[PDB]
Amino acid sequence: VMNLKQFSTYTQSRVDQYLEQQLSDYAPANQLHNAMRYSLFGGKRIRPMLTYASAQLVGDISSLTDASAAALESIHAYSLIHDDLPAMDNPTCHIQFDEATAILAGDALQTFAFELLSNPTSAQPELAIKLIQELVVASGRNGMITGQMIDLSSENKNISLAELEQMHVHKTGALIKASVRMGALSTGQVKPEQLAKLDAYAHAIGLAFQVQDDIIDLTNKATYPKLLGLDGAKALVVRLHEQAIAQISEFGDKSQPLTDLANYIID
Amino acid sequence: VMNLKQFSTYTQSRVDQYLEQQLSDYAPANQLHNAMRYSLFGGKRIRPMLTYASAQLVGDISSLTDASAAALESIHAYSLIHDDLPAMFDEATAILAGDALQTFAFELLSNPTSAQPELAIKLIQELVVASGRNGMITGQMIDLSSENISLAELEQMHVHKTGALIKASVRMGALSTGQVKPEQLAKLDAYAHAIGLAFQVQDDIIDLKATYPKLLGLDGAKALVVRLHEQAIAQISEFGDKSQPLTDLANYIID
Ligand SMILES: [Cl-]
Repeated sequence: VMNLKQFSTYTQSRVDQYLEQQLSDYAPANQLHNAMRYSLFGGKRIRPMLTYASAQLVGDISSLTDASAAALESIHAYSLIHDDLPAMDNPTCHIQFDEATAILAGDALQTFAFELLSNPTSAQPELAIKLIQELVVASGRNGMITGQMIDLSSENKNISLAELEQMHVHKTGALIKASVRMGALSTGQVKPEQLAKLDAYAHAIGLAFQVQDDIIDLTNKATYPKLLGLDGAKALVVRLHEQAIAQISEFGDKSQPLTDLANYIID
Repeated sequence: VMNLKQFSTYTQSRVDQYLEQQLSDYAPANQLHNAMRYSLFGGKRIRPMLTYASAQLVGDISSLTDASAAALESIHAYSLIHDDLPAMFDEATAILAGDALQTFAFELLSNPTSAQPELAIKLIQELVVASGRNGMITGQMIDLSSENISLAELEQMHVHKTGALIKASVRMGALSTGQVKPEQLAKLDAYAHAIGLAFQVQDDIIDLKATYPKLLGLDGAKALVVRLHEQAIAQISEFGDKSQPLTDLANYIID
């Protein structure tokens, strides 16, 4: 089994080459592709890493694992471009190009995610449809976008711990969960019990990194240290970390990447 | 048997009720859903109409025809929101609503049906090719990187920006029946190509920088439109009365 250094190198190289190959040349789209590529290519590929790690846990990395990892990275990349837009937050894609270009590159990166998952080379349509459903629920009104919406609508108010958790679970939690769920599903071998453990793993890790982030900033608006005290936020990170690892303990050596990734993502 | 007014009323109420029902309630998304619904509802619903009409040409309207018509309308609706942005509620909401309407189009197509998943994947592929880097978005990008171009360049822009979704509508409609044959798709492609071009020529004529009337004269351009409309009809007339909706739609898209 790969240690974290090797596993991150392997999966980053793997998803990067695959994205490059699938983003096929198309002359009318030259300008569009330039902007798309500028955004897809830095970043640490956390979501691809989780996807490949989960596939490895329960079976073997497959063509649909590549499609999932790449689709998830495309969704993530699109969300970052649209998030840097002046109307939201604020060299970014709209700085290097313009705002109009960044908007279209984001839109196209979303469509590319679905292109990745519906490639004709796949002969597993029922599984592809399932992965598409997974991505839809994580990325749209049931997930990521609703989280961004909540974040925007909450910027003047001070929200409760429950509201803060709800916001993060949608805004960043859902795609993290889609990563482990889709990875495992893409093997064609995952059992419902394994998927439930991965759910809980992902939930814990997703929240823990947001809590840890607020703790890091500490060294107006709602944060975990303000809601729980610095001590309470630190304890929560430790508890979530322990919970995440406990969910995958019974898998043995195959769980090492997910264990290593827990520490890395959290910090 | 149905006339256009009737077909329009039938399809618009049908796609609107399907959209409303499929956009299921979800409390955390309340604000987002408000924005989406505000965008999803006026409009002529040309793409749904083409989808249902194309399904009727070759077979029976099915639940996948509904998903298709609704998915196409959500793509079109998101594209209008993003098109209206200053760079081209409030601005941040509009961006998110557009993004969510795109995801909702894929929700619609991937929702459980009785149909084979192979067909659902095909429909998704058609929507992808029409909407993304291979179609609509590249059309919009070309339009941006253009503010003096030739007819050929203008044509290319329109074929992507507008033509691709029109073609997707007729292709997805027929495919969604589960009964389309390849030669029928080739005919629908030719129909879409003809009406799409006729629309652009007519769009140059109305208005009276490369244009069709500059090339051919006003009479020459008018003649070409009548010709393209006839070509579009010629692709579908062999289906008899089943071709009525697409026939009426051709008369109507060309104004
Ligand atoms: Cl299905």
